[PDB]
Amino acid sequence: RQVTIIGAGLAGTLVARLLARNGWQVNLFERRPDPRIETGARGRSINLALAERGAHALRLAGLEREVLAEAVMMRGRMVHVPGTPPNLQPYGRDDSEVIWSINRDRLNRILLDGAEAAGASIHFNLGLDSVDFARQRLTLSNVSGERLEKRFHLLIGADGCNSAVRQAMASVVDLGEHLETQPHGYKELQITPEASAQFNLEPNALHIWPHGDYMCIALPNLDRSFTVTLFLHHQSPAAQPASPCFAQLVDGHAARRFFQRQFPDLSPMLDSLEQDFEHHPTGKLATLRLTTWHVGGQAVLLGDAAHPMVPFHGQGMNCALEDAVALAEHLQSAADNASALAAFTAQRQPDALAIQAMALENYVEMSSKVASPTYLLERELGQIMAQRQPTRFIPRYSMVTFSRLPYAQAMARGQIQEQLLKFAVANHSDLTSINLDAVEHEVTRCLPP
Ligand SMILES: Cc1cc2nc3c(=O)[nH]c(=O)nc-3n(C[C@H](O)[C@H](O)[C@H](O)COP(=O)(O)OP(=O)(O)OC[C@H]3O[C@@H](n4cnc5c(N)ncnc54)[C@H](O)[C@@H]3O)c2cc1C
Ligand SMILES: COc1ccc(S(=O)(=O)Nc2nc(-c3cccc([N+](=O)[O-])c3)cs2)cc1OC
Ligand SMILES: Nc1ccccc1C(=O)C[C@H](N)C(=O)O
Repeated sequence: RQVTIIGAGLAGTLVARLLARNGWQVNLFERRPDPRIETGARGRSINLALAERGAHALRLAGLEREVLAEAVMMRGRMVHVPGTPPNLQPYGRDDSEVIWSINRDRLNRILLDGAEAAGASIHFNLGLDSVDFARQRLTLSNVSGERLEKRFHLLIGADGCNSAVRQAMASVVDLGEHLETQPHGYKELQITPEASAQFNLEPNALHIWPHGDYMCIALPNLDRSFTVTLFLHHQSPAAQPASPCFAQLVDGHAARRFFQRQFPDLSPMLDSLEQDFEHHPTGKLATLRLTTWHVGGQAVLLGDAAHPMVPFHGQGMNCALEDAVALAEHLQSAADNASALAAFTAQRQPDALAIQAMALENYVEMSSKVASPTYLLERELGQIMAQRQPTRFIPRYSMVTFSRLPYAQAMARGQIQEQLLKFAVANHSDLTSINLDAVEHEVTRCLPP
């Protein structure tokens, strides 16, 4: 039937295309101006990691080829630690599995074009303000001030981590929200193609410079430049009041000092550091959990609107595209919007909750320069079991990243798997001491195919 979608980011535009193909009258409203008009700007140039999960959703929409055409392939993770040979941990035990680096703005344009080619009407320069649920009315506003009321039948809030739809819903039901804040902010920097080729930075990998309480990440672009993200506390905790934070970094020069002392091997590749640091705003992170994502058959949330998460597993978009697929499936196969929205929430909620936890946990893996003898021993054993039983023992990263297993099933399995490894490894100094066959027997006993 009819649907009104608020937000033409990743979730909203994908879901609009799918509803529009399956014969829905679709209207998508977007606060921002159409980004497809050509200008003299270079842009923000944000990079996102697209995994098998998200790529699959795009495959379902018939958009995979177009998106992949502009993606840079990442074959492994490259971990840079000073006084160390930058070691490339490939993705898998083979190299069929990959992660793609796609420019966020390219992706969005592909998506918009795909939304319209399916029949969706997109309306830019219009932000949701309010929602009258009793009288089924929407109020939008344009920056020039004016207001515009539209009726609606189904409302889809795909309007991002500060969703106004979610906010409107909260006015009329209790969403049981729990906000968990992240002490890290982030800041976007760049490594130019000039700098990139000079340092022989491998373009075809994900780069990370771990630093404990803070770290940098780098995904590459078609032009061989890299987009770089610094995760750092906003403020130093009470305990260690001298530790690095954004507060102490009060201009490019303090920032350059910070980088030259703490990231000596990364700093010389960051030519425009001072500029980037003063102009680009410091971003905030948070995990937000809701018990309910819908109001009867009137309104549902998906993507970041429904479940903001920390970026540490690189799965936010991947999850959002997955949500879009699931929502359209439900809306299509259900007796009514009510059944469809409930059914959607019941399916996707557990998965949102699972990746939200896994992303929070992923921080410390990425962040520690030297892993502990325990984690390293477990990881060694886990690879060995992964070779011997690829139907049963699949490392959690791979379940999440390189597979389509529901996020919750990944979590549940990684729970059993890690338990297995922990007990196998305790009171052992290294693999010498561990009988592999006994461990394989336990893997087989404990983990269903
Ligand atoms: C630093 C950082 C790094 C990340 N890296 C990755 C990664 O590597 N891989 C990955 O999969 N995910 C990553 N993510 C997360 C990912 O970007 C998000 O989960 C994804 O963008 C969510 O998509 P969405 O459609 O639900 O929300 P959005 O993409 O934010 O889209 C909502 C759309 O909302 C429109 N909008 C907002 N408010 C209104 C309004 N009031 N009225 C009308 N329209 C509105 C927005 O302007 C936009 O058009 C990262 C996030 C951050 C912060
Ligand atoms: C909470 O912690 C864990 C949670 C889950 C697992 S697991 O069950 O999924 N098993 C395993 N994953 C790997 C693995 C292998 C190769 C590279 C990577 N990698 O992310 O770079 C991981 C090795 S063992 C292990 C854990 O270890 C502490
Ligand atoms: N894009 C990101 C942004 C911030 C933090 C991590 C990422 C990742 O790429 C996740 C990757 N799969 C990882 O295991 O570290």
